[PDB]
Amino acid sequence: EDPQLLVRVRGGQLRGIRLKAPGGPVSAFLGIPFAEPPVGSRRFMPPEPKRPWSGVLDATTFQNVCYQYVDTLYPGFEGTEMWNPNRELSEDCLYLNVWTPYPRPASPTPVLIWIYGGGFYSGAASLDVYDGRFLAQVEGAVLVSMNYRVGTFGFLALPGSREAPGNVGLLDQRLALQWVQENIAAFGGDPMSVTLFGESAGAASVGMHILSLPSRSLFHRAVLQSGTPNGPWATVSAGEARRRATLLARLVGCNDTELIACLRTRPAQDLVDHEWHVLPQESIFRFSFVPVVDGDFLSDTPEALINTGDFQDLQVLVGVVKDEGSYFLVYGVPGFSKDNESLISRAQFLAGVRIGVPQASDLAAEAVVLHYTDWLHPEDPTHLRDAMSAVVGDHNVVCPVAQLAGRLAAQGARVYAYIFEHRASTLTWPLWMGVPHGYEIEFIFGLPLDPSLNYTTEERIFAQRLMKYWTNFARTGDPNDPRDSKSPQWPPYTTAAQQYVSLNLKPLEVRRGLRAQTCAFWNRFLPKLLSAT
Amino acid sequence: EGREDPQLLVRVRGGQLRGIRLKAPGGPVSAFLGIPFAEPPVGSRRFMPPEPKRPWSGVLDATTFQNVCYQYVDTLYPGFEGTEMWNPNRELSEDCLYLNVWTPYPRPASPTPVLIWIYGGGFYSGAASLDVYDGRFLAQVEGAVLVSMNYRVGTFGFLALPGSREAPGNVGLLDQRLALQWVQENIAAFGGDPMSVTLFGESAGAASVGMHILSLPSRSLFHRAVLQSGTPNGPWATVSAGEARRRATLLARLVGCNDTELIACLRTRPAQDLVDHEWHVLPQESIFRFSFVPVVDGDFLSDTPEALINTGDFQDLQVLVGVVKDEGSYFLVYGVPGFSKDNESLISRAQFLAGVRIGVPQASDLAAEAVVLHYTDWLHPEDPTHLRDAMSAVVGDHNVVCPVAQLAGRLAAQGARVYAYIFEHRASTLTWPLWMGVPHGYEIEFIFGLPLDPSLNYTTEERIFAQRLMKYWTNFARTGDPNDPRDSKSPQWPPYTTAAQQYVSLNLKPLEVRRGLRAQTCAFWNRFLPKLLSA
Ligand SMILES: CCN1CCN(C2CCN(C(=O)COc3ccc(-c4ccccc4)cc3)CC2)CC1
Ligand SMILES: CCN1CCN(C2CCN(C(=O)COc3ccc(-c4ccccc4)cc3)CC2)CC1
Repeated sequence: EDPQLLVRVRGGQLRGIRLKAPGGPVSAFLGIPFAEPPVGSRRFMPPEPKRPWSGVLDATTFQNVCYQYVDTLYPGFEGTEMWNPNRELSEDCLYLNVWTPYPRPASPTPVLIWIYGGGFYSGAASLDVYDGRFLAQVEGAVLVSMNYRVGTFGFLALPGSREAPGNVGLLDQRLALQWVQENIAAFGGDPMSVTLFGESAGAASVGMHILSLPSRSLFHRAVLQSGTPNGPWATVSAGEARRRATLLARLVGCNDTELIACLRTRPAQDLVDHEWHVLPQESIFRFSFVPVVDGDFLSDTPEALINTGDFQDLQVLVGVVKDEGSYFLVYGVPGFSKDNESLISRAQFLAGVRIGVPQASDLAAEAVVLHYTDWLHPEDPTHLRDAMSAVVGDHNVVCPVAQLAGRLAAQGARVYAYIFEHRASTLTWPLWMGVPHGYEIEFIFGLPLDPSLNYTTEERIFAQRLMKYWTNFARTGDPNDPRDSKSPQWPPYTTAAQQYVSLNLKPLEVRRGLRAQTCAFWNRFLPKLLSAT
Repeated sequence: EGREDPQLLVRVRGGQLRGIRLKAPGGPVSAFLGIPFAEPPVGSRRFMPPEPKRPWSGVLDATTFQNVCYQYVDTLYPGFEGTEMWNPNRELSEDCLYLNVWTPYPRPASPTPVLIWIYGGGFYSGAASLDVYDGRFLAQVEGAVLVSMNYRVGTFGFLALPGSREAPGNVGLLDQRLALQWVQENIAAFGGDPMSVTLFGESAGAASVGMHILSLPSRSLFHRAVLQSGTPNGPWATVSAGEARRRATLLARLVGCNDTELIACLRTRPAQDLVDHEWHVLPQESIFRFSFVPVVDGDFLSDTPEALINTGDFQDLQVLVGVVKDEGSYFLVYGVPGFSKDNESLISRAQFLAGVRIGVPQASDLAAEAVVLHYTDWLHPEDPTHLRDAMSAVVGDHNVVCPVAQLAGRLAAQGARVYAYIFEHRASTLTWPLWMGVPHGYEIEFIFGLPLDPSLNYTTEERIFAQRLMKYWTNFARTGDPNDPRDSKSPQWPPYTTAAQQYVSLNLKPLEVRRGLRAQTCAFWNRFLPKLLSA
């Protein structure tokens, strides 16, 4: 009976488990409930705080994954399976996990809260790549991660209605944040030093907590990895949210009250089965149910809020991987596949752009094609394929990120920017995809320190650097070592110098302008093109 | 006769000529200057097509340059070499349709290739008698026969009331053609080969050449062509009949004037009256825009140049084309606020936006912003030096480089053999400020070989450079290949193809082959922006 593995939170007692990490043991408390199960009548509803419990609750295993669509494009393929649920699915899923060093921290410790991604339709805190044992052991951090409702269960909304107000998936996150404030001190964590970090839909979520005032009192620093609250995919309007909900209802056999009633009486899979068939266009990087501009959680559009927000005492770390768009091409764009080199014609390229940019008018689409064409080699299938990836990557991530970083820096925020350019030696996706969306994560969480995963010895050294950057940023709001000299230093991103760094096997290198001319095209011109048409 | 130089006496279809023996650095040449090739386009013949010169009696003196065609004269920088060198160096008059001939002294044994120069000047100015068009160097050093003609400019050359009898338009181009016909009939008398005639010209002259390529009756008067910093396609080289009709009618009103009655009244006006008003009819505040230019009349030009270059067959055509490095800089000091030759012309972003509207006068607010955003340096969007050099590039790319790029592209794709160059050497003798780099028209003095004249204070390297280019141009006229067959040691100048898009740098250093002429940027101007003005 290890007293290190025993903790009293406000809801009662927990029994953690001692886990072996390469450099030593860590105390893990997995599967802690922070909310009443959002089941039956609580479907589509805001989460309620967990009722106290008797005795000692067993917090030694990962709990269920929020009911969600499971990918099927490449059954058995490791590259896809690493993102699929690794526990049983259930609407009863609102549990969070906690890692601390072993022994428990003597002094109050910085808290890292991970918010996973998955297009707001998938994901789980129990995936191996989110294993928080390495950060807790090496950097002496307290890591926290929560499940939150995805898909219809988390973001289906009939705006203005009482029984489906929307954004409950975000409120799931917010409640887990409140839990950390109220309870993390018992784990040796410092609630006055909470750093949110997430990836993809997770990064966008972190961003929405930045833009929602009630959330702001629950953290001190933020990290957005390859995702933003602004951009074409992270949010929908109230009108469009109301449209998709009513269509899904129709697709399953269903006054707002009475319509949501019928949906509550439907097996979880019946909703998921029709989840993807409510999208207005054929598209990639588009997600049926996502956060909504409701005037509540989001008082206005993210664009509006980032444009007029005071970010005076905020510190943020943002970045992208080298190939943000490649992953999405094999999931809808004809000509692409993980199994060949996906060399495409110029014709396929024009077609894919209508899919990568479902919003674009004919003129706007052609403007994209003409901008991304290599007029020295306009027919070269390699360039066209690599260009199709860039259109998607830049439209959906890089330039949304560049825009956000610009607005934040300009309006008083402290900003550090990176680009991640190392491809894992263990990667199973083809070489033409390069460094796909999501594959910085395993390095930040320090999995290469696990010798069994067959990572190269250089990657282990690389992973330790990144863990240092992230945790130094968590401790201080500055990823730079307060002990290291020549390197050189990671400088703040500013609207003037626009400096960012490259994260790879080679030392930090400072560059300037994050695809500036291309993002000028996406962020300044094309909007004018659909604001006149 | 009796005591004249027997090499300086020559007969042509219209009578006898007395040429003059001229000194060049390397020896003598024969010059026959001021040869009339048309009846004076005066009185009732104003705005009318040229009638061939009626034969004369006796020996016409052909030893000095004749009158310069009536035209506006630059007054922006009085007493400044940079402007004076382009200004008329003879008397202005409507009686101006004469041409000039240089030949080796003595005239050559076998018939020699003929070069015909067509001067530029925005179709509103120019003269074949300018020092920079001196054909004595090409004749002496390369053994070439060099011809240059005066052609009517401004209203006298291009004012059109399309469909009318008394003002059909393009008469300025018909002057050029008549001179080409004159060469076909008479140049043999000078030892020139009428079967090997190469046209070459700059700016509005290069455009003119392109028009002769695209006009059938002219195609039988030459065999090869060179276009320097100009094209018949593009925004300034032509106008619609409707537009020409409007500009003509407006000018009439501005001086106090049924097409017949209107033209008749214009013919009663002093020549200076017309010049004093021709600039006041431009639809906008603009640079690199000229009031009276070739019109698409459906006659000389059966259709728009863009149309004809896109559909025409050019298999049997060989053409040499190119640009200078800073095509647009010259034009900024002539109407973009913030620019001058006497300061560094560092401008603000606001002035850049304003300049774009003047340099792209036919653009919407959207089109204009697209230009600005395309040409902005987003790492330094406020940097005045980058904004200044961007304004030059916008004007340069829109008016010359991308029209030339389009032209080379279409011609190569449709059978033509195309050679492409960029000229990057700034004359050490240049009096324009350094920020202008290599401006519009300052390759010419090197092509004509002026550096070979020791009294002009060029560097020795420039003298070798000039000789090298004279070889390129004359080799091309001689063979349809600027390369020297004898010399394979030197780097070759490859034809421009759609595939490789090869072209050469022309400077003090040896030939360097590059690929794509503003490929990305010209995709913007030639593919995107047109389809933006389709909305
Ligand atoms: C956290 C990092 N993650 C996020 C994204 N990554 C992949 C997974 C799936 N993606 C899609 O766009 C799904 O598209 C579709 C489209 C259609 C259907 C479908 C639905 C019903 C019937 C048939 C097909 C399913 C998925 C993006 C790329 C994996 C790693
Ligand atoms: C053969 C190579 N050439 C071609 C062009 N080069 C210069 C000369 C003048 N340019 C103009 O656009 C004139 O503009 C204007 C605008 C307005 C007025 C004006 C008219 C009436 C009253 C006041 C001003 C005059 C000229 C272009 C750049 C010189 C060498």
